[PDB]
Amino acid sequence: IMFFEMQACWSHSGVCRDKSERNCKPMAWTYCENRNQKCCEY
Repeated sequence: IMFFEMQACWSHSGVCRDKSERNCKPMAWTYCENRNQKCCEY
């Protein structure tokens, strides 16, 4: 079941929007480098 660290938002080719981004499409299976940024579609 892994331990965490989804998948580098890049590994799948996505984007990182402010955690409080009112316009961020949750992109499962993937994480970011910024503990404050989110990994969304684009």
